[PDB]
Amino acid sequence: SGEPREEAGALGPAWDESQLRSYSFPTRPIPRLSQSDPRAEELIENEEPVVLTDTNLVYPALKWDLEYLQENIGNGDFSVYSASTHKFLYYDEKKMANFQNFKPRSNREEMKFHEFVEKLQDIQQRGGEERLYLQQTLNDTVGRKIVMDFLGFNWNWINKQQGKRGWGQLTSNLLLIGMEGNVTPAHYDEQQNFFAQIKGYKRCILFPPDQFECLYPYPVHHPCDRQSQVDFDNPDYERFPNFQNVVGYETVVGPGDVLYIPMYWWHHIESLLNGGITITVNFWYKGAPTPIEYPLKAHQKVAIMRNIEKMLGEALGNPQEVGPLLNTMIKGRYN
Amino acid sequence: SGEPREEAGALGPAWDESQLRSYSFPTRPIPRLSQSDPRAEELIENEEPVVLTDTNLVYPALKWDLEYLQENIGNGDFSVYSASTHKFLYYDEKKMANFQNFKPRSNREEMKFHEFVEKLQDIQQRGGEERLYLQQTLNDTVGRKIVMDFLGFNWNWINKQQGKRGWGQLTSNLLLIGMEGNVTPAHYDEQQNFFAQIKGYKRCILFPPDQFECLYPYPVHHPCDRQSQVDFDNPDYERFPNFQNVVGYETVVGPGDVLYIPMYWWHHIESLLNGGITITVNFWYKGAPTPIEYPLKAHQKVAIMRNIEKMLGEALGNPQEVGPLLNTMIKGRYN
Ligand SMILES: [Fe+2]
Ligand SMILES: [Fe+2]
Repeated sequence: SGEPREEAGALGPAWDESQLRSYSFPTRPIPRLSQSDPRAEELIENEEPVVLTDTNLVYPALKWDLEYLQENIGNGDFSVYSASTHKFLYYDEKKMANFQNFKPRSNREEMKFHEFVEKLQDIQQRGGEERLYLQQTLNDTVGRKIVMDFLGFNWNWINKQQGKRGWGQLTSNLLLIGMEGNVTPAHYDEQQNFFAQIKGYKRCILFPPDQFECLYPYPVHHPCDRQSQVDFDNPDYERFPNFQNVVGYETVVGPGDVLYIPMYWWHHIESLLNGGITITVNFWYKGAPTPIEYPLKAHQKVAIMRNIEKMLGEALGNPQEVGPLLNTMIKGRYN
Repeated sequence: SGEPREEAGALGPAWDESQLRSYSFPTRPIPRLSQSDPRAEELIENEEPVVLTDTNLVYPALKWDLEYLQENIGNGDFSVYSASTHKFLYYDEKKMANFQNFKPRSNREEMKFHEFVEKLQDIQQRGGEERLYLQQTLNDTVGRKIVMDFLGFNWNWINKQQGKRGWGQLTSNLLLIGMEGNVTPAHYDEQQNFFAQIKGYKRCILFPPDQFECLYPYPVHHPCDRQSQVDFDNPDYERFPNFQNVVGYETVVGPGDVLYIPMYWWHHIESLLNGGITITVNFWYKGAPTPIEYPLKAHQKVAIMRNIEKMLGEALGNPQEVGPLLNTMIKGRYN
């Protein structure tokens, strides 16, 4: 992640090591480049991450904070997630029927922005362990002023990018507001992503698709599909031996930086400790349609594994049988 | 060495007897165990060899081959050794001044990886007797990708091991790439060693320190110090009668296996014939510091003999006098 950058006007270090959580694996830096740099386009075209420092993608939102947002976003309701710890356990509600024993670890809740702002205060007053994360799409369903800021994003840049990479439609666009210390555990998404930081700092640790064997994702039919089964804060090396070979790409993004997270790449995101609240807006695009050229890329093998798991759960008429069948196929035959 | 192991997926025998060279002495198997097995720690603590089959020590390098390496290791220069035969005659350049008559039998040469890859091809095209061996330390002086693979080694395992055995610092870390048929003649090293096989198969024949009398190492001041004077392919029983009593410990290591070669143990290493190129990475640690408890271990007597030879060469002001003086001390007095 490197030596903390110095803020303009001698305001000092943007952050210091004591704000970063400690992990068991090594990491090297993600390149930090200007969007006009030919190396930045090269990295994106080859689907490798890059932090673009001067896109002006969310320029108007740089002034956003809780006051400004509460006072201009509207009286609509927002999805707020809460967790007993720093780690947010998200899950797919639609898959809970496949695992009756799964007990949810995170709760969503609809509330008004000021209610969110107020619940935030208390947790700071008492200092409880509870944490929250607000997540909402940028529609026209929000305040007029927020809509103007939104219209002011650099759509020229991102649209051009979307066009040259061959990506599909902008599938999702989320505003995220979190508390210092918040951590979104490692997982991968099937879409291309531009992560635009707005307020505060977030440490992003990415792992290429070829580390599948070291990250142990949950069964595709499980509510936590696409998330790593390993507890980064207490890795169980007996159940997940290859987590000892994992190597990541790291960076700390701040106001104005845009991080490109290529599709299928794992990412672990954390809001720096004692760094104040964080605000980010993500942009997701469907990747480009498959051209079959060999040798296959790692993410294409991951896609094949996901498909085999899905087909099996349908053919057997019950996802709980997938594992027993796979083991039967392999033992004494391929292992 | 036992019955050749069968590779997963019915790919057949990993190797067959016809690939092993024939020798005049008998050998028994080195234990092949899991690193979680209590017997494996017992063997290492008592300084006996063991092949650990599941450490994941060099997991990321299992994908390495010439293409991958040439294309990612860099444009630096590598030490390549060549030999007219299958046996590589290594020597200590600094001791050549003690034996003016010593004429080197192996040559080193600095070249770029693709140059190494190309010279390799020719020797296969023409089928010459010439052979090569590439040897290089794993620094940061190598390509970025190779550095990531390297960072992905299971440092947690080896460091823990280094800690519990009381060993000193990791003194050396070498990458070795050789040709089928290559043989490194018997010799001992003064450091602890973990030999991690990556590609291809190597037959390793070890001899405990107490076989000193049957292996006849060269005089300590000679360029071939620590190497056996006996030609394993044509033992001279008149000059080395006790080579008829030698008994070894043997094993064939393959991708994923890690062989512990305790300090002072002799080892003879050969790349299976018609087995393709071999790749290995070795790790060397200084042994633990001497605690003097009796009865002395064999390697401690070897250390004493080496010291007497060294002191004598200094006291007499010339290493060539060591032998005449030792004979004078012994004849009609201790023999
Ligand atoms: Fe994500
Ligand atoms: Fe050696």
